[PDB]
Amino acid sequence: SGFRKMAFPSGKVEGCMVQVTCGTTTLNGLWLDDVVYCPRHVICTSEDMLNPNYEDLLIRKSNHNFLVQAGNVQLRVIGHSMQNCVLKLKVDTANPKTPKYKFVRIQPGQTFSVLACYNGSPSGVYQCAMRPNFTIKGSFLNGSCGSVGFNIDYDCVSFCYMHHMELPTGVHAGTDLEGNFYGPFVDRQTAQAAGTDTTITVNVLAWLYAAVINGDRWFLNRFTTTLNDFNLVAMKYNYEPLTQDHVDILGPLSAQTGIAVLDMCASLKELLQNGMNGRTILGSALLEDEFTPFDVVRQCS
Amino acid sequence: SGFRKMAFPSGKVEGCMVQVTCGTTTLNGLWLDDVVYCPRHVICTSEDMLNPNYEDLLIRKSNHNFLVQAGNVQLRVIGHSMQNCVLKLKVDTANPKTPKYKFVRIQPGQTFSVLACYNGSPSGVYQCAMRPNFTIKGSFLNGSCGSVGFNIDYDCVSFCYMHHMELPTGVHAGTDLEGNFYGPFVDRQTAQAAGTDTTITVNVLAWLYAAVINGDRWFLNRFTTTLNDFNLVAMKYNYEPLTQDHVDILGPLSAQTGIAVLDMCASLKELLQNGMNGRTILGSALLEDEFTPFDVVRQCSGVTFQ
Ligand SMILES: Oc1cncc(Cl)c1
Ligand SMILES: Oc1cncc(Cl)c1
Ligand code: NA
Repeated sequence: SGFRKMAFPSGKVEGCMVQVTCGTTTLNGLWLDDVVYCPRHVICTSEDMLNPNYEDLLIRKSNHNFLVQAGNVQLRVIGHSMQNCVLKLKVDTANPKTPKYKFVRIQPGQTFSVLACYNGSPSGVYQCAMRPNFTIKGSFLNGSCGSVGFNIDYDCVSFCYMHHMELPTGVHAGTDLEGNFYGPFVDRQTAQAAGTDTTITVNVLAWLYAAVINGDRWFLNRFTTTLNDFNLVAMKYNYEPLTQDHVDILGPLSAQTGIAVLDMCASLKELLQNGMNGRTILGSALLEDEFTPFDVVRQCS
Repeated sequence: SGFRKMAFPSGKVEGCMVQVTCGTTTLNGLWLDDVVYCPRHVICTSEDMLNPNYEDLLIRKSNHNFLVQAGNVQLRVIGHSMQNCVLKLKVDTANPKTPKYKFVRIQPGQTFSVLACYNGSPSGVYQCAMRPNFTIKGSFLNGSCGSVGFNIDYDCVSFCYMHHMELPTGVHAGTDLEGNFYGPFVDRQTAQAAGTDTTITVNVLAWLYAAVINGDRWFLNRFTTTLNDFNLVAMKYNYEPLTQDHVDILGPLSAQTGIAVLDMCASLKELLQNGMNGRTILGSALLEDEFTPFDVVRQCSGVTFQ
């Protein structure tokens, strides 16, 4: 029993965290095989963050301008190239702790674990979701750029995020491990602001199914709803539209509890209208949207 | 910026988790040097669990009755002994991934990370607090017994918890690594219940300081109070008493934000009396009490442990 925002064990990722230094800038890199991946703004000075010309800054660098430190061993760089917004530093030594891994670009509403790091040394691990506005609500201080997000499935680590910057509202933006930003953001110190955030509707429904599974039914009701009527109500609370894809993804949790998806949608509608009335659901006094249908099946019965 | 329930990196502990089987019962063990630590109830059947005599049950078991699996390698048991409620299995091979470590016993209100495991295979990590009633609100399914709680300081893993059992309210109970239970619990299938819990006052205040550090300032007011006056409020709302020791501990946050502790207790006092009035604090409608003062400082400073 119980229900916790659970992260994946971080050990396979700890083994790949290194420190990358260019000039006065130091941040984190991801050492897989003989390549070290880090944000390309490691090569920007103070003067460059407004309108950096990355091709022009990088052509002026040679391999020995990059200091890569793994533990207290120094790694020697033997090549460097840029892919979108990530720098790829070829090093002379393959990481002996390299896990089985792949790179995956995730969709809004997907969750992952974050290993927050500073100076190539891991600080802590926590669970996050990619918000509908393509930001994440993380916990990052100066020096954490290059921290990475991941899932683990059967000892294979799927890397899906690397941290690049904090937006003015205190939320965080980054790229996949191919250097493509999530959302409309750029590695530039320009005025950019996240779109209005919305609640991940399909995750809330899954978290409600999770509450039924741990034995709580107080919020159910005898009503049902059409898909479109539910979406007309839910968008008035800044909830994401719920699609037929979302309905199918919830099929298994529906069957395990015996509550049709559109019936649980009716329950959510009433919860949005009533509030919780001093009760809690899985220990929370708000509707929780950072567990996915997959996460719920993982942690529950 | 940002504030998240944050666990320590679990790598040093992942390398110590092994599966331990004795009969049908199979659970998780902690492998350090040449000893495997696990709950002593691994030797009991469901019949035995109702009124076990552990030394009698243990005098009958022999080394070969303990199947220890470190991943895919079998470890061979060459000895067995019992310290309080944990069983110590001497094994033939020292663990090459043994980190620097200590066994420590924590206090109610202190936090720790839990590496949840199943068949000696780690599956998740999360952050927990020892509640004043000596339970933890974890997330465990069957097969989790033997999972361990820890803190990391510098290079050293401080082991503080190992999971033994779930209570009927859905919360969890365990021992330290020397086998002493947290709270008035016994390792037998009997009628056991968590006592009434209370809220960890010093932790709520720490979390209010984290909110101020992160720009949530709406609950601050012009008022102040005294330790005596506040503690009367705390007892009324089922909060732990606030001691002068607690105030001293909150010092580095009171200075760093400019809000004195009794100044912040004035805010907490109003929050307990008047409610939240529709607003949130750090994205929560509840007053969070599972961040210690050290947790707040360390997350809002940047301390790393390689
Ligand atoms: O470089 C930074 C990355 N993340 C957060 C901050 Cl406040 C700074
Ligand atoms: O054997 C168990 C231990 N802890 C929790 C559960 Cl639900 C079962
Ligand atoms: Na005040």
